[PDB]
Amino acid sequence: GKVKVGVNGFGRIGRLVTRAAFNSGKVDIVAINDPFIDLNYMVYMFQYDSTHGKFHGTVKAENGKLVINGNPITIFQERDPSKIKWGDAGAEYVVESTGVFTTMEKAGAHLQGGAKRVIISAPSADAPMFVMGVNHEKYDNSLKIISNASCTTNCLAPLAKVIHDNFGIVEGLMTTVHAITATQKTVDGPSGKLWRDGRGALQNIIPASTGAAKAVGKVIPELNGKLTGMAFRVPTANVSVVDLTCRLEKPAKYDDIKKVVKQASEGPLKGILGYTEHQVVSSDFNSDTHSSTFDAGAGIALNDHFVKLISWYDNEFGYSNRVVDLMAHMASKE
Amino acid sequence: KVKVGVNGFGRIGRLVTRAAFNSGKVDIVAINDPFIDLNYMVYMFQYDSTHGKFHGTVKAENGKLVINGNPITIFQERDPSKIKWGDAGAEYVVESTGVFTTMEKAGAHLQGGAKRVIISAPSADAPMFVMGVNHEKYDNSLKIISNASCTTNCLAPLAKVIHDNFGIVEGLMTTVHAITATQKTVDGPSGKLWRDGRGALQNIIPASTGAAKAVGKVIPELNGKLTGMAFRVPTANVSVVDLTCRLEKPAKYDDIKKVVKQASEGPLKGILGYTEHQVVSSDFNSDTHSSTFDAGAGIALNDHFVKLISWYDNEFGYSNRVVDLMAHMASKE
Amino acid sequence: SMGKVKVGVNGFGRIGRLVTRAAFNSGKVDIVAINDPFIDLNYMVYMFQYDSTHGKFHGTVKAENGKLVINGNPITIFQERDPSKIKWGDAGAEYVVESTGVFTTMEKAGAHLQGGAKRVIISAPSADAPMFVMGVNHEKYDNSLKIISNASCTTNCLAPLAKVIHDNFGIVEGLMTTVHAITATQKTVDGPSGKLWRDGRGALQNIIPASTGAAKAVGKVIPELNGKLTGMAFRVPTANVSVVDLTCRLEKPAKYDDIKKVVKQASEGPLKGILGYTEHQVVSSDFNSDTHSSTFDAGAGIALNDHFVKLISWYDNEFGYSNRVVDLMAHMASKE
Amino acid sequence: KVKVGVNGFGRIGRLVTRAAFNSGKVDIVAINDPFIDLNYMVYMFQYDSTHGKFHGTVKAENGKLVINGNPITIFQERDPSKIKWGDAGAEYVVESTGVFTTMEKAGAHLQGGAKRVIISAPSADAPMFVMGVNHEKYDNSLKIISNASCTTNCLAPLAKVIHDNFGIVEGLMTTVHAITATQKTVDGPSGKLWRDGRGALQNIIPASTGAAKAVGKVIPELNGKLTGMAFRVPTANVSVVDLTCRLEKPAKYDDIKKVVKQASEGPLKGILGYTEHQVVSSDFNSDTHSSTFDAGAGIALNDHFVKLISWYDNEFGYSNRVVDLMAHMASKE
Ligand SMILES: NC(=O)c1ccc[n+]([C@@H]2O[C@H](COP(=O)([O-])OP(=O)(O)OC[C@H]3O[C@@H](n4cnc5c(N)ncnc54)[C@H](O)[C@@H]3O)[C@@H](O)[C@H]2O)c1
Ligand SMILES: NC(=O)c1ccc[n+]([C@@H]2O[C@H](COP(=O)([O-])OP(=O)(O)OC[C@H]3O[C@@H](n4cnc5c(N)ncnc54)[C@H](O)[C@@H]3O)[C@@H](O)[C@H]2O)c1
Ligand SMILES: NC(=O)c1ccc[n+]([C@H]2O[C@@H](COP(=O)([O-])OP(=O)(O)OC[C@H]3O[C@@H](n4cnc5c(N)ncnc54)[C@H](O)[C@@H]3O)[C@@H](O)[C@@H]2O)c1
Ligand SMILES: NC(=O)c1ccc[n+]([C@H]2O[C@@H](COP(=O)([O-])OP(=O)(O)OC[C@H]3O[C@@H](n4cnc5c(N)ncnc54)[C@H](O)[C@@H]3O)[C@@H](O)[C@H]2O)c1
Ligand SMILES: *[C@](O)([C@H](C)CCc1occc1C)[C@@]1(O)[C@H]2[C@@H](CC[C@@H]2C)[C@H](C)[C@]2(O)OC[C@H](C)C[C@]12O
Ligand SMILES: [Cl-]
Ligand SMILES: [Cl-]
Ligand SMILES: [Cl-]
Ligand SMILES: [Cl-]
Ligand SMILES: [Cl-]
Ligand SMILES: [Zn+2]
Ligand SMILES: [Zn+2]
Ligand SMILES: [Zn+2]
Ligand SMILES: [Zn+2]
Ligand SMILES: [Zn+2]
Ligand SMILES: [Zn+2]
Ligand SMILES: [Zn+2]
Repeated sequence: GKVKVGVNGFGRIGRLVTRAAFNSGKVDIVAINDPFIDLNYMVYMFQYDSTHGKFHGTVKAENGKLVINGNPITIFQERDPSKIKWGDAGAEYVVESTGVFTTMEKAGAHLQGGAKRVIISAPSADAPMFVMGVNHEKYDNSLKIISNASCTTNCLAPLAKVIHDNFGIVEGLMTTVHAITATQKTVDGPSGKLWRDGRGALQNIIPASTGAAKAVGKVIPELNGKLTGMAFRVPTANVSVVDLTCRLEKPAKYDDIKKVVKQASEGPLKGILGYTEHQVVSSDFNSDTHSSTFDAGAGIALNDHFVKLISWYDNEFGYSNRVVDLMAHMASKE
Repeated sequence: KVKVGVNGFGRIGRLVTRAAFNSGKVDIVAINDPFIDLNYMVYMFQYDSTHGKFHGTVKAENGKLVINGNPITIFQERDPSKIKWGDAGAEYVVESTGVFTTMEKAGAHLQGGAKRVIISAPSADAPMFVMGVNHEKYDNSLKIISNASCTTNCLAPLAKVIHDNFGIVEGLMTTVHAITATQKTVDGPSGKLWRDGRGALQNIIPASTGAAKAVGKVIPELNGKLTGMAFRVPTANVSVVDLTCRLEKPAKYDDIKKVVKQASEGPLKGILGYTEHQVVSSDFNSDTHSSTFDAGAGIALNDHFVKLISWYDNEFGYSNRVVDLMAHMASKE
Repeated sequence: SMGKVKVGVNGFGRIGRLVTRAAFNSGKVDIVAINDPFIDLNYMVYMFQYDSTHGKFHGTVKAENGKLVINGNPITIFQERDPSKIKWGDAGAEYVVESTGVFTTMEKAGAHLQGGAKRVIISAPSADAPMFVMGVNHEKYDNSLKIISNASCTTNCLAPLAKVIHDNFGIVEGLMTTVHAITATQKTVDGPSGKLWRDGRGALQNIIPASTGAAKAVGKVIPELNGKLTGMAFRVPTANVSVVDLTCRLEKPAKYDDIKKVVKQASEGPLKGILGYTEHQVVSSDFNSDTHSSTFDAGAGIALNDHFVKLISWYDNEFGYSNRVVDLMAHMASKE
Repeated sequence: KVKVGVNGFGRIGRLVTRAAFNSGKVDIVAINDPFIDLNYMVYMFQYDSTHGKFHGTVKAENGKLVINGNPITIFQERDPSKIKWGDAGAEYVVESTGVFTTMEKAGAHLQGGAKRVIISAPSADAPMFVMGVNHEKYDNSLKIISNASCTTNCLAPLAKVIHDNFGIVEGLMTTVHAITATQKTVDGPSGKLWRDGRGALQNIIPASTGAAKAVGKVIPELNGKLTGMAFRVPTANVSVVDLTCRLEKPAKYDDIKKVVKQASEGPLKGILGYTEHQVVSSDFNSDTHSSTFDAGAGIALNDHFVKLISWYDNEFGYSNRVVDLMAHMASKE
């Protein structure tokens, strides 16, 4: 009954999707491809995690396979995704978590080796994009190549849904203060396409472009063209925050806003959108599996139509859990 | 050159003194700090993790601190009232401690025979200035005055240009702020401000700030039209303001760029910077601007609703302003 | 006569909170009272519940009827600056953990006896109290000793390793560096530290050399090494976990594989839980929340020759030490 | 002044260039990087998170990089053997890419008409030099050489003074070293060196290093008598050496201080520094010494067994030594 899954790119997201799948039992990981991490290295990289701690389970190399909690995983080492024998390994869905194959054309290479469906762990220029709790019911069986959007979109869209559903968003500008990621550099280094992203990640606050707010208008079509934003990368290793400045169509007191977010967090968006009035800081959300946790005490309203709302997200662990949730929902529809 | 005294030799005290000797706009003659003896003052002024070693000379001679060959008198006097300023020849005096922010508690410097007191911080009830915005509203009647905060000094110059040209209907500000001395290394006690106790290396920390409201006190027309909040992040210096605002008259982003650029080259030269370069925070380390507009970092949704980004070295910009203020108060004497 | 000793904690800080956490996790002692004039009851709930380094408390914690209630156990809360005025006896606290950092002499720590505590355990080195390292000299504790010290995090890392090396090969002389995480004594940005100037400098920006008596202290808990060790520290910008680097000359020849064998044997037997052993390609975060006093890193050390070696051992300076405070108190209880 | 080509405009190539223009000791006339276009070189050279904005001018002009008014020929060759150094007039080439560290690979620059190559890293086969210690062993027969590492350049000058005066029987070195470009921001792949893949911001990371053993090549009397290891820690620049050594002759700590201080003022001036100040790592940012002995930080167990501490700006000290080595080579012809 559980869908069998293959992971392309055993990185932060590849490893934590694997970790999430084994922790939740919602899907079964049967194959991993990563040309830059051999089998014995995968054991080490999966077992020890600077951010989320040692894996709670067993991992070893046995008979040329990676065995997680007694479950053997076929390991591939292919640079070219069209050459990965997913079908032979029994992988039905492929998580595409390399960062380099994000178009439907590129991600579609996995169909050549026998995958049935591909879930891109990032925004896509052209794939249908999903955020669990917001538009995952728009998924249908005709969609072989889909995107789970970004961490930032998965934080903003559940909050935006609640605000838009209750009061309407006329227009919104978003900032995300975002943890450093593997794309950044330790010291000033080369990033020919994006100069600021080459600058030393430990030393700097680094402004960066993001399509994450615009993307919310693709997962919530009524908000198409009504949102945009940007990011600052800062020197923390995990956990990020969204700051949405928006104008509301209908007036809302800040306590009205709190009430509808809290109600959504306790009912239909349970496990997706969280709600806190605690005096939280970023490390309080390390390994928190929500997509989005609204911080009641941190936001501020100028008036009943113009507000700044704050939501936290563990950019690694919330998203990884969402990738697994999406695949479980896809499988239920087969 | 007016002759100046400093109460506290903390980051602002030291950096005002540094700015005073580097600019040569004013001239320091006295300092007071109980948690800090003369020999220790030499070391704290000479070496600085953030801004580097002082360019010049500093020594203890005859019980005075001597900077670039200039003797300075050193009080230890635990109570501001008890501060023999006039003795030392301190015309104006900078209140850098920030537990004497009110006008009464900081009136105390008048008791010691000091003429006029520039406070290095927001005040509940004193007249706040920001150079380039409302300093031309200083006349001689004024004693205890405020130079506002670092963040207000970043936000107000940009707000002035944007309001002057397009009108700000309303705005909400975020500052992403480097760590400060009020934060803790590891989770520790901050009983009035619990989030501020949490370890500063490990955390993004949301914080209240009155800086955006305060803009409405130096720019009366923006009173009640701005508020905001902050995030403390684990960098050692240089902060950024993110102002999201709704404009009355429509403005293409290229028009916003044009007016900010004009202002930076003209009347706000030295105060409001303008760049289109692909900058990051450390590029503004020891930059003496109040506010530098980052053209490439900002983003418009439409002609009425825009997000504008401005950098400030929270330590250094402000310190230079406190000196600039005194040079300008000296020309009004 | 004495069963599970009841404990009071003076100073609810990193160590006071994590000793509390260790006591509830291990069950070895019962925390019945806490004193901190800088953290009121509602604030204690928050500071205990959420921890940047070690994560949310796995249990329940709340305030009710003026008590702190942890895992349903009510704890009496005091707010006294002067330790002679804390009513430990009325609250049922028998041993007191003196974890403020400002009462480390037998005379200052002994203030707790005035309010009815029976014994005091100073969570730091002491100029005059008997000092103990679990696994090394705790069996030298006797019930005549009412005020004692559990030494420092660093001494608890070095001593168990120094014991094994000395016992097997003989240490002629040794010099130790500890590369140590930042602590609450340091500053976020350059600020005043009148007696220790370097310690005022910004903790996030700098490597900061600091004196430490931790190596010299090993010669007090292992008398045969008296005057044979000393060392120093560098503070670096990590929030927790530290490492000891011991360079020593050995009396008998020791191949590195022999050193590894005897450490592994000690870690598996008499020093189990105290001294660990690994050959894994570890880094500091791998020991976050690790309860060992000392984990020998086989791959990180290096021998110049059979008599001159550099040995590396990791320690969670918060969590290893806090567990050791609990362990020592339960040992003390067993000897009443 | 000898004319110099720089292969690779990473951190070393950039700071060698900066050292060259700052000191004036050599004339940079060409730079090769296949990966980094001219406009991007301007940006990478002008702005530096660690050392600040370049003190001077830099611009693109007529297809050349122009620094302080000096045009520099820019190449974009993947294959070192194809770089036309001769046509650009580059006599010596600094091989700073990190991937051409053997004599076979480094020697490709000679095919394009370079006369000598200086590898800005340890080499498995090129002779290694440390200025102040064995640079007088350089001779005109040596067409391809190495300037060793930043750590060897720190340890060797201190080891030389101690050995010369007291004799080193045996020594073990630890270096607590700032992060570098080879590390990762979060846990990532490093297949030959698993610990070095782990997040550099989060971790103390132990690493093997031949830097201490290498001292036995530049000081042959110490062959087999020194080794050590490194800890990478989350600071962005400046490192420190901790040398634990047994001495043949007795030495009071105060005798150690005297001989290091004399060395710092005489033959090793500018190379080996000496301080009794209460320094921390940031006090050495942009310091051009190879090695600064920290008198206050070290400790003696006895007259024969000591721990000595010496700071080094791994970037700036080393880059200045590459320039100084080239000036010394130029002095021989
Ligand atoms: N905070 C986050 O990291 C985050 C959150 C949500 C989504 N994502 C997205 O998920 C993707 C991966 O994110 P990440 O942080 O884990 O980066 P990452 O660098 O850790 O992932 C790359 C991994 O895939 C492997 N890989 C690289 N090229 C490959 C190839 N050609 N074939 C197979 N494997 C290859 C890498 O060696 C590495 O193990 C990115 O698109 C990223 O933006 C990231
Ligand atoms: N890595 C470590 O933190 C570590 C490891 C081993 C031992 N120790 C030792 O344990 C002691 C505490 O270490 P720490 O890191 O937790 O420091 P800390 O600052 O976190 O502990 C101080 C706590 O006690 C409270 N306190 C202060 N003065 C008090 C008083 N007069 N009465 C009652 N309570 C008071 C503080 O408000 C604070 O809550 C120190 O001596 C320290 O060196 C610390
Ligand atoms: N001893 C060795 O065997 C060895 C091995 C690897 C690296 N290294 C050396 O690297 C040194 C300096 O490092 P850094 O901190 O400046 O690193 P860096 O990454 O900042 O500089 C490397 C630069 O070389 C450039 N580069 C890469 N390939 C190139 C090519 N084919 N042609 C021209 N340029 C190219 C890159 O653009 C990059 O900017 C030392 O760490 C170390 O000595 C040495
Ligand atoms: N409105 C506000 O936001 C607010 C609130 C409180 C304080 N403050 C002030 O506090 C300062 C913080 O800036 P900082 O970086 O200089 O902090 P800081 O900690 O470095 O400044 C304190 C310095 O003054 C010295 N000092 C302390 N008490 C003193 C006294 N009674 N008399 C004389 N000197 C004393 C300190 O020992 C220290 O050297 C102001 O810049 C300002 O922020 C402002
Ligand atoms: C220094 O820093 C060392 C050698 C890095 C690693 C190391 O430290 C001690 C022992 C080892 C093996 C450098 O690599 C510098 C590099 C950039 C930063 C980095 C820390 C400088 C500028 C360097 O010159 O590159 C050449 C080299 C091998 C050494 C180097 O100094
Ligand atoms: Cl865990
Ligand atoms: Cl309009
Ligand atoms: Cl936990
Ligand atoms: Cl400079
Ligand atoms: Cl002797
Ligand atoms: Zn309305
Ligand atoms: Zn300077
Ligand atoms: Zn004027
Ligand atoms: Zn022997
Ligand atoms: Zn026992
Ligand atoms: Zn001196
Ligand atoms: Zn010479």
